[PDB]
Amino acid sequence: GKLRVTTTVGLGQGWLTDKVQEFLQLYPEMSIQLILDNEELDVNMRHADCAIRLRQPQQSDLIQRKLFTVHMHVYAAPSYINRHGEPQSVEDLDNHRIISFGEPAPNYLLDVNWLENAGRSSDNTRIPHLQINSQTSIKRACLLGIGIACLPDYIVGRDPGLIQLSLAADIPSFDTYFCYPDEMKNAAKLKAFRDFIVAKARNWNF
Amino acid sequence: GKLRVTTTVGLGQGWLTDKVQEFLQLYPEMSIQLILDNEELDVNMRHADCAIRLRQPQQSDLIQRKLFTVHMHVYAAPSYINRHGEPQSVEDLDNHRIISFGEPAPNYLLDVNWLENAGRSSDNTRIPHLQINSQTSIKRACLLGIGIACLPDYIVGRDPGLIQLSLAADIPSFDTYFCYPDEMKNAAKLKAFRDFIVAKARNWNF
Repeated sequence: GKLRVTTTVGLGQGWLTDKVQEFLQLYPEMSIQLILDNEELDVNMRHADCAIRLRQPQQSDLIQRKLFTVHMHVYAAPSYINRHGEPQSVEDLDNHRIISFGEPAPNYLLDVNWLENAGRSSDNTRIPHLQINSQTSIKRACLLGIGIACLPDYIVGRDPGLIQLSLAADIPSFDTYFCYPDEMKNAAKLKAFRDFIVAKARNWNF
Repeated sequence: GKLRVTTTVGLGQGWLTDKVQEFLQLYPEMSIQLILDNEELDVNMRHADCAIRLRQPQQSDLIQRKLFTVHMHVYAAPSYINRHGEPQSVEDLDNHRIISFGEPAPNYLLDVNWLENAGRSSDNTRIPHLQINSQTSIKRACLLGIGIACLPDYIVGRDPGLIQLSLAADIPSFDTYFCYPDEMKNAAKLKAFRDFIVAKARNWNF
């Protein structure tokens, strides 16, 4: 039968789709609905059967497990570096083209505009060359050599084709969580998907 | 300066990001914000400066130009066909794994669940093996050989790596439109982007 899984658009497009292929090869009598939303769909309102969240769920009636820690890094394409050079510091970004998410951003999507704010006051941010409210499109724009991007590891992947820039600055990491309502704890379809996702998350050494 | 452009998530990710790279190479003193939303953001409320719509705008105060006609086709990966065979008809889909968008779908996103409904009554739809409310993730799932997908040409592209399936059924085509408020008609930044997008749309023979 059908399991409904909700997560953010970025995590759904960048990581979860490929994991669902691996899952459906193991459980061919299951079907999955991925509901990708940057608004946190209420799992208890039965919009989904489970969720992957980019922050710790605060609802006391959700069973939760930590999955993996996400790191944010700064990237550029070879085709950008070959034309514009490599920035050595956060201050060198003032001479570079930056790509960011823009506003509005979801309140739990941390540091998606980090390149605009890094080393600057909130009233004197960097002017981005491109903004796109889609992490996969920011990766695409970065690969096309439009500019420098700040991206999570689950978007970039193990073989990015991107140079990681060492700007002598740390971007905060955050934890991902699998969560589901107590009503679903005994459903075989949810146990199968939970235990698969927890196993895949532990093996996700980026 | 900054131009804000809104469109659907699918068109933004599948086509417009690559066109914005070409645009920003021509107009390096401009910046772009892409605002990707499947809800039709109101351009007259100044949420954006212009839009690309998948239906004809009904607002009488919007200047509009038809861009291109979009065709929907059915696709499978070589890795799917090599394992499951090729369906020869719409009825053969009953023995196949289908990938669809799911519900809720936006009211202007026509036929994103066509594979569920094709040759069936509304009360006896096909059970999809996978649903994802993201056209780019449906393409990815199709390329991974999860199942058969119905996709627009602007998602698939000229070199899809996908087999187009001839199911002896026509899926309705729809037109795309560029639109902007009359207030913006004289802005140099909007003229540049409009005339570029209109030229790119005419050259988009899929």
